[PDB]
Amino acid sequence: MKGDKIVIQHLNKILGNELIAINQYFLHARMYEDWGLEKLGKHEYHESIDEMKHADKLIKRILFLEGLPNLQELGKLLIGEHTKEMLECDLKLEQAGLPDLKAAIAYCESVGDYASRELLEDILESEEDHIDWLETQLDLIDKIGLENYLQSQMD
Amino acid sequence: MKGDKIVIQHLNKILGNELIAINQYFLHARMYEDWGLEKLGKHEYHESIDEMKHADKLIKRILFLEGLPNLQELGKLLIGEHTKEMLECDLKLEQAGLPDLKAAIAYCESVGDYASRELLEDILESEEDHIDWLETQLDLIDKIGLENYLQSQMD
Amino acid sequence: MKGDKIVIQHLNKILGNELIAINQYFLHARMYEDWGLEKLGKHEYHESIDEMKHADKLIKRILFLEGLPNLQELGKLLIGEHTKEMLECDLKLEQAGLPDLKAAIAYCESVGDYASRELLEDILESEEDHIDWLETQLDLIDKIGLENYLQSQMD
Amino acid sequence: MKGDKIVIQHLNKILGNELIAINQYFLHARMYEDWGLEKLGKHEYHESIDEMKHADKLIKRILFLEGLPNLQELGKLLIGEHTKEMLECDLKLEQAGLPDLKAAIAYCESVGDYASRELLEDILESEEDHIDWLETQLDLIDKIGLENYLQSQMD
Amino acid sequence: MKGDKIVIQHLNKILGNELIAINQYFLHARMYEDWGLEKLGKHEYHESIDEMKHADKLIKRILFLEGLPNLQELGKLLIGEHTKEMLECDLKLEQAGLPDLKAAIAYCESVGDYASRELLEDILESEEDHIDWLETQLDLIDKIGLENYLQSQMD
Amino acid sequence: MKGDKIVIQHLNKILGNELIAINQYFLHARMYEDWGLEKLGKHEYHESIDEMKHADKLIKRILFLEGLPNLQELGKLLIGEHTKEMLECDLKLEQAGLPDLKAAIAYCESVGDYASRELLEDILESEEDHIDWLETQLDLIDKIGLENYLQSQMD
Amino acid sequence: MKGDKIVIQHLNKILGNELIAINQYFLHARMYEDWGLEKLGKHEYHESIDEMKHADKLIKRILFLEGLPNLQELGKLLIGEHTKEMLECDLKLEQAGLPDLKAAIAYCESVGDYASRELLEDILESEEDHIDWLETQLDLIDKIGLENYLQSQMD
Ligand code: HEM
Ligand code: HEM
Ligand code: HEM
Repeated sequence: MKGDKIVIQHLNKILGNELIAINQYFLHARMYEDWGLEKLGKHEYHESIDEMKHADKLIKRILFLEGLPNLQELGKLLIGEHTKEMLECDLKLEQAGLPDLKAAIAYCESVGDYASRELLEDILESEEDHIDWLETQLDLIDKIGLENYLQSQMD
Repeated sequence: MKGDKIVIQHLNKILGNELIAINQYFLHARMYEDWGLEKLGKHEYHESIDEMKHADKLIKRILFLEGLPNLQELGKLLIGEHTKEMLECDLKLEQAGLPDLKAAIAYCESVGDYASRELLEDILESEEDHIDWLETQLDLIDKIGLENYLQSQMD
Repeated sequence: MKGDKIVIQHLNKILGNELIAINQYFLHARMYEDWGLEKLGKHEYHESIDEMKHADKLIKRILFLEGLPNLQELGKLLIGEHTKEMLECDLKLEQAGLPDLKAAIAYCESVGDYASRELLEDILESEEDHIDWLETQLDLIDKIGLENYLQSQMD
Repeated sequence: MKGDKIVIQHLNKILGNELIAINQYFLHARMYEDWGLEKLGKHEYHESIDEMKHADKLIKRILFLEGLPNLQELGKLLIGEHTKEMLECDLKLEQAGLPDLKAAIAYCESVGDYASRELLEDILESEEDHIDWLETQLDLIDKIGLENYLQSQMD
Repeated sequence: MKGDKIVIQHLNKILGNELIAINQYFLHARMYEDWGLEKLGKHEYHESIDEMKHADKLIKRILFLEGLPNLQELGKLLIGEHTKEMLECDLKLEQAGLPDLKAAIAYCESVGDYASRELLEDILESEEDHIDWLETQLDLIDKIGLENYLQSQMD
Repeated sequence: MKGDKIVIQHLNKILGNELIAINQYFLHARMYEDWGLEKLGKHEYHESIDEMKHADKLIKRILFLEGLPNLQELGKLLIGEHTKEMLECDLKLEQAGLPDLKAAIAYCESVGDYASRELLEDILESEEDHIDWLETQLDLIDKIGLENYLQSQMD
Repeated sequence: MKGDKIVIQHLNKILGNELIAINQYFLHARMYEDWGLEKLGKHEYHESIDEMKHADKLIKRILFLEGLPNLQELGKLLIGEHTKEMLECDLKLEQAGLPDLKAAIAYCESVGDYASRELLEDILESEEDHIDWLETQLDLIDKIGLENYLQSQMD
């Protein structure tokens, strides 16, 4: 089925954001498990896999709309060097991708592409859940301290 | 454990090649399923997952050697538009990726990094298996014809 | 027990024929799997294993008759290069092996070695089944075409 | 995939050695069971099956490298007449194949055919285990005597 | 069904041989058990039971052909007094019973009594198996010694 | 099978290092469990068991090569007094045996003792994993503090 | 809990004896399995493991008494060249072990370290059982001969 060109452009932009998130989250997850923080590494790995599933869904939607997925464009990775830094980098990545999803949802509503809007709404809910988790982790770091928090992530 | 810098550079080169393969294979797999070729799409998806696991193993090895994985650089993907074309593109990608693995194995032998050598040997064996599969598919296309071959890829 | 010398000579001749068949069928089976023809490869592998069991049975019979099995002699191998050629080579070998079995059965009747005749009768019944299968495959090739036939051997 | 011609030659030579071992070990196994020595016959049969699997692996590797396996050439078998001679013949045959395997592994190292090196290394370890077993049996014959040794091989 | 009179005579002769075998083998088995050689006694008992089944089959075949089974004639038993002697006696009986079976099979072929020929062929195969076992046991005695051999027959 | 004398010398040196590691790790595990740090005690116990298996494998290889294992010589023991000190002592011991394994692997490659090279390669991989765990533990001590770290080792 | 210094000295001496026994028994077990003597190898392996558990118990007891286990010093190792000689060496080691255990038990009685006496009593009973087994094996060698004895150790 032929889709709207601007809808395909929005889907490609979201796909590029998801591609950035996949690499950033996987590298963060692997650097967490390297330091012995199995809990944080496992959670970041699960979030990365969720990002891969989001990218797969976007690729399927673009292909159904007779568009061309853009896997080539990989943007800047926001990689941190310590646990707090990587948590803030992940939160900033999540926040920076939120306006794009909202704009895509609004445009899909405006031109009557309701299935794409439903898919983007599911993606937006997932991104909001990740944002909530990251903010909760940072607040916990503030409440209990860095050492206690890092101890809680040991196992 | 501190590793050799040149070994880190070789591992980063292989990791970049693996990322290229991941993106190209996932795109080809999802374009196969869109055409109704479930079998070819499933095999391409499995190949992409294997490339993902190779990239994960390389990232783990680089992080163990106190290096910095380079996931930021994504090179040119060889994306095809018809089944024969994308099979040939995958074959070209695999053939181009072989010399880097062999050079990395030779260097690991030279400097005595034997665990990295075993890792790269496993990766090389997997790449050779994929090459064998791709060549078998192309020869089967030449033997039984494109129309017969594409029919067997349904379901 | 001590058997007839000429019976042992006939058994040795059939054993050499079976060894030739083992080698040819195993090579054909392996080059079938390499091309991607799983069905033909599996059937040729099973036929090869049947030839191996026949050779083992002949070795046991020769040993019981206080003779020396002759595994040193390996004659000409009729190795084909394309599927039809392989099938015709196997059929030609199987047809050339038949007169020796019939002559040996007749001789075992002449001198009253009835257990050896029963063994050779079982072997001959198996060889006739292999001939029937090969002829059926060639007739199917001539009936449905080479490309259609090769597609059915993919899986 | 096209491999090195000299690597294919080494693989073919090792395949011929494996075929010789297959024939010799099967004949020895069968003449062991004829004497009532079930244990020695069973172990020789298992060794012959292992040699068959080695030959199969070599055939597959040669086929992958786009070469022609040489099943035609079968060299001299080292057949014994009593148990001690059979064991010494098997040990001599196994020790005469180690230099070929070692040279092939060294050459595969030289030209960077690492998958072939891994295959040859696996079969070399198997041959070394067979040599260990043969030497242990020959030393046990001298430790406990021929009559005591043959009695333990009955059941 | 009315059979051929000479076929009935041959069957009666074979039955008379089978009865002698039954008695001799049962007696040998019982003295083997009495001496404490449970393994040899068990094998001899099984051999006697097999001869018993052969006699039963012969009686059934004679009765089907409207003939009169002759169980009255019991000829001389070859009873031994030590293990080697009774193994040799069994071998002598089994070898002396062979020409009658072969002559009966030849006559059944000549007159066209094919079912009787199949029965006698099965009997002949069994007798050959017993001959093989007896010769193997005697060769084992000559190879490992009487004292070692008898120790293996305790259980 | 007779092996190279220098290869046996290298294996003997590695075996002595393994025995040193066995004794030191067992003592460290016992004092860890004595202080009430069950997790550290359990991991040190498992590491000591792994060292025991390494020593067993080396002894088997030396005996197969017709050499004489040197269990008599046991070198100095790097015994620590506190958790940080014993972790550092274990890391130093593991780093001080790595060059020996690397030199042994290089020599086994040079003279063609490939099975010994594979055994030493497996041992080297195990020692590298132990080094990774020890460095991770020390970095975790630095990250979360000694008091927090020791609390997590209680259960 | 603080214990007597002399009790700790006795425990350390017993621990050194146990370490000597561990090394000697493991080496003897390995060469027993190398020669093909599975029964003797398995029993020596189990005896060695029992010695390891004895040493572990002694280490725990020394650590509980707030002492310092002496794992460093490894004394003479009575290694034999043939089965009879190694059995005599093991018996000599076990017999030389006894007086130290008896003196330690008597001293623990004298100063009222009753738990240590119970531990040493269990160890003494185990050593007495090993002595009984070793003397039984030597008496069996005398009764049935070396060649007959070694045959029973094959499997
Ligand atoms: C640096 C890049 C990537 C790495 C290191 C990576 C790694 C992985 C790993 C280790 C798995 C686990 C496989 C398993 O457990 O069987 C996985 C699963 C998966 N990945 Fe990736 N991946 C990457 C990029 C991508 C991309 C770009 C996509 C899609 C556009 C993708 C799609 C998937 C899917 C669909 C799965 C399976 C999900 C499931 O089984 O439920 N991945 N990946
Ligand atoms: C004198 C020559 C040979 C004899 C008498 C012989 C005999 C046998 C027998 C009796 C079996 C057992 C099959 C079963 O139990 O199902 C067997 C298995 C096998 N043979 Fe041989 N064989 C010979 C040569 C070869 C050769 C030349 C090859 C390959 C080049 C080969 C490859 C195999 C394989 C792959 C198996 C199956 C192993 C398995 O299923 O685990 N054999 N052979
Ligand atoms: C010096 C050379 C040594 C060698 C070659 C050796 C070898 C072994 C082996 C092969 C095992 C079997 C592990 C398993 O089956 O999972 C084992 C277990 C064990 N070893 Fe070591 N060991 C040595 C020294 C020691 C020492 C010095 C001690 C104590 C002071 C010790 C204590 C133990 C214990 C407690 C076990 C567990 C046994 C069980 O769980 O049943 N070992 N050893």
